Amino acid sequence: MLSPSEIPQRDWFPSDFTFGAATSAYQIEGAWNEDGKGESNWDHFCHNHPERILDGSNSDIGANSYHMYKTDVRLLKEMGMDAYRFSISWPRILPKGTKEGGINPDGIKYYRNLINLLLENGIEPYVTIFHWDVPQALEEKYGGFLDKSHKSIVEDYTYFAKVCFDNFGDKVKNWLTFNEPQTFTSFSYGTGVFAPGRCSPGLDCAYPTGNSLVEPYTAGHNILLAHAEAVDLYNKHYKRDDTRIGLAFDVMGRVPYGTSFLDKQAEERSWDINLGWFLEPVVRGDYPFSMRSLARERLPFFKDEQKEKLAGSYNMLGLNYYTSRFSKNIDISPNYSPVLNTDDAYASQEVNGPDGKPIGPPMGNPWIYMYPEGLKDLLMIMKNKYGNPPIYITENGIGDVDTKETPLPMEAALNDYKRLDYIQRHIATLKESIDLGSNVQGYFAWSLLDNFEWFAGFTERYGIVYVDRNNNCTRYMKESAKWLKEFNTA
Amino acid sequence: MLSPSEIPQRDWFPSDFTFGAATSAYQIEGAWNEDGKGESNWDHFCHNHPERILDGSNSDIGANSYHMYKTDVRLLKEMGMDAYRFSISWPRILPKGTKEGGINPDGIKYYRNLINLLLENGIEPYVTIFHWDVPQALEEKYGGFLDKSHKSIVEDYTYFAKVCFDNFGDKVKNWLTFNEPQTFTSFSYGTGVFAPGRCSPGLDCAYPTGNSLVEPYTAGHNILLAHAEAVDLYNKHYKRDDTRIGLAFDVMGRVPYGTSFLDKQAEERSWDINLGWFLEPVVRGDYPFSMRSLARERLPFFKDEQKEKLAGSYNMLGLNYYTSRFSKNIDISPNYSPVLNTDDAYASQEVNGPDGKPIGPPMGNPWIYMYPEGLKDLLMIMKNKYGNPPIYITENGIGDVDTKETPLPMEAALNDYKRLDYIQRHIATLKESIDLGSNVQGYFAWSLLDNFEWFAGFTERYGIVYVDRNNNCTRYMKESAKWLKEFNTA
Ligand SMILES: O=[N+]([O-])c1ccc(S[C@@H]2O[C@H](CO)[C@@H](O)[C@H](O)[C@H]2O)cc1
Ligand SMILES: O=[N+]([O-])c1ccc(S[C@@H]2O[C@H](CO)[C@@H](O)[C@H](O)[C@H]2O)cc1
Repeated sequence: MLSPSEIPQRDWFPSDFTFGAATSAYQIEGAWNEDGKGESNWDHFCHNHPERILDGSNSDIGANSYHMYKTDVRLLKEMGMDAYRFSISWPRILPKGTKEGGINPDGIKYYRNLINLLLENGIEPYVTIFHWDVPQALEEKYGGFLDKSHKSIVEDYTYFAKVCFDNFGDKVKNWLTFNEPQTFTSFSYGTGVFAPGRCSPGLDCAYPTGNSLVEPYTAGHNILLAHAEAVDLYNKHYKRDDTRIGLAFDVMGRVPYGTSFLDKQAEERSWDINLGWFLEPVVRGDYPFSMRSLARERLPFFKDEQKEKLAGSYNMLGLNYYTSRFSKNIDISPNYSPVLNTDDAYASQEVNGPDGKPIGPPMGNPWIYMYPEGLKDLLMIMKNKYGNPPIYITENGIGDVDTKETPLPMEAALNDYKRLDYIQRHIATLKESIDLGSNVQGYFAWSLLDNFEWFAGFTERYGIVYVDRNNNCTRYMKESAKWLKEFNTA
Repeated sequence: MLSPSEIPQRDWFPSDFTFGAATSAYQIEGAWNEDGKGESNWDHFCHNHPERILDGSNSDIGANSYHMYKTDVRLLKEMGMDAYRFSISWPRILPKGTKEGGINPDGIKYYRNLINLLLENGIEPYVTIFHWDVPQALEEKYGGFLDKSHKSIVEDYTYFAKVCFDNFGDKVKNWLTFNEPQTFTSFSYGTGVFAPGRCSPGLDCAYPTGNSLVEPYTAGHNILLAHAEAVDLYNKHYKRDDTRIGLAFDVMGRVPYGTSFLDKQAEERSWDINLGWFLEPVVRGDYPFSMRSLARERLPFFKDEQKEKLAGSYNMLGLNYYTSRFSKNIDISPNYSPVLNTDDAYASQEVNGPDGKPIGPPMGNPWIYMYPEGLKDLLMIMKNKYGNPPIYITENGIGDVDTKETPLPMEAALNDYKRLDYIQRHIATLKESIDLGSNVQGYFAWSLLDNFEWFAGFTERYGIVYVDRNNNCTRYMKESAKWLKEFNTA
């Protein structure tokens, strides 16, 4: 428990610093088939394979923010947030996913109203163009980001970005092309736990007929090409002195398992395959050496024209930080054979150190362990190794477990002191990091709202605002939310 | 030019610290076919391909130390040296290279007399068992260290090692199984510049029917297996509290070419492929990750019983230091394709930095540039990453160029102030390194005598003592030698 002289204060951090909360379309919008919205990959996945989501639920309603957005802004204003990060639904804007299919007027209106309302209350909008919701039409036509032609998906995504620039560019000054490329590719086509549900034969997912060692890279390579085409388009027709564009990386901190230098090497291969995978190409135009040396031919190459577009394609970078892991070395030998794309790093990511203890206290769900130190390590790598570009912690928080056999009574849910302590500790390390020369610019608490947690369904509540599903999704502030309120209000 | 107060004094190092000079059998011995000595790979190479040595010479006489050894010890005593490092001629001991062939009595006698004489003058002998001189009989029988079975050469070397332990074990308290494995394998089977003269088709060497991307590793792997087997035998039937055994690595310091982090990575792959190649295996029982990930299947795997034998097989380690290089990154791509085994490091070793200036001033020959800092960097890596074992700089010095076109007059030859300066500087860094916690134990000036410089023939003089080839190889102390004399006597 933090002492008083230790609780973050707003006068720490300059006036520029922005504080806000974040959400993602499919996770909170609901109205999956209303006002012309086209079906998405997740609509498709949840409806055809509820056994694949922990509690057999879907997000046909989610937090119902499509109809309750006005309330969301109200809560944001009341908390005194500076910004709000949300994503746009590709299929709600382009039902068929293509330029051919046409632009859905109702989709444009919804985001238009939200953006205007946000700005009216002094809340700066940070827009995530793509947050895993792929138009099923594009998925059936060519597998989406699996597009073997590496063209279709790029042209389509680009247009989708264009439409967004065309209708929201005048009000939006902060764009994020993609969210968590690594999580998306590794989970959708590696362990098949996400959206499509594909994985290598022998593995356990809905469609075990893919190749966990190849598809994640194929998809990731297309995303990168798409990113480039998009930023090139943004900089040539929409960029303004006061507007910025980038993308957000998912990343866990990596600490050497033991004292051996072999683990130090394992740690580096880990940062490389998790963060470097997508970060290095947007900064220098190619993948990390370790990956090219290990994944070999399974990692596509970029033409020279592509290398140019990629390198330096951002004005800011988003970082989604939740935990860390101990990286333990795995030697190269004729025995060991990678199974998942992530095993190409020749290192196991342990939760418990050699002393049998967890890297940090368990926050409740099956993977979040508190280790704010890891967020400092990350900010120092961005500063000393990667040009120290503007950083935004676009995601950070924990998920309070709430199941059938172990229901979370509302009163407990609102007294999320564990979440409060977590948020505060990380905010503090940013103040530390800034003084250490980090170029961090803002912090977004992940989940303004309790919502659909992908394959976890509604078994976890990540919001700072509670959402009562038993009474038409009416929201209530938790202590974390209340603390954030006085923090921005003091 | 080095000022006084900066010039190293003997009282700077502990009384424990040892100082000496070094040589190698083929390079000085001579009497290539006397008293039953068997033909070696170099006898064979020089006699059949005089065009492959700069001045078309051989070492049939060399410094004729086989007949003048008594004089060599005298010089050593006069200089007040603590030790003398020399190597034994495998074919002079085992004419046919095998146990079957028998032991040559005269060969035993020569080394026996030398060792006794050395000890009589208080000079401790550091014996290098193998210094590139492979019996031609084995070379012809199965290609020597190219032995595809990874059995014959290991078995024959071990016996050779045994014979040495049997006849000199009682007097010798310091053994070195191999000398510069890297230089030997890379030059003999990589560039084909050494002994056998083998290289890949497409390259230029005596026998371009080999494979520069494989044979060096094959030979290196056998050497390692051989080393392990020799030390195991030593430790079980010969080791004594006061006796030690190890090997000597050739190694150039590596400095990042530029500021990009990519060069830092290139630097590490360089230390790895140069030093790590043989060092890591004797310290932890296996080649470094980088190499296994880059040379792939071209680098043989060690059994488990072999990993155990290899790990820890040494009580001390020898280091041969001459210069350093800037390591410049090379990306993996469909264009670049390694040709030489050393290319597997994906890094060019530049002599001049980004500013067009050499890493250090030139010492005369085609490759020695003065960079004492590199030695410090090397001793720090040994101290911090590899267990900080007792280290001996078994080689260090420069080569005064003396050709037919630009001959070096004896007067200039003796006034080797450039060498003296160079020797003094490195001895100082040793003192700096000790103060930084290095476990260095002694220093050996490379070349007590001017001698045959392999493919360079007699175009370079490395000795601290001059050898007049026009007057029966009579020796004269150069200024460097004289300085070393007063250094040890104060
Ligand atoms: O180990 N894991 O199973 C896992 C690791 C990272 C993430 S990223 C993060 O996961 C949140 C919780 O599932 C979700 O709300 C956001 O959309 C995402 O950015 C998801 C799941
Ligand atoms: O790049 N090169 O040309 C080169 C580098 C290192 C060495 S090692 C050293 O080379 C000396 C002169 O070639 C010789 O006297 C000794 O036997 C060896 O230890 C030989 C040649």
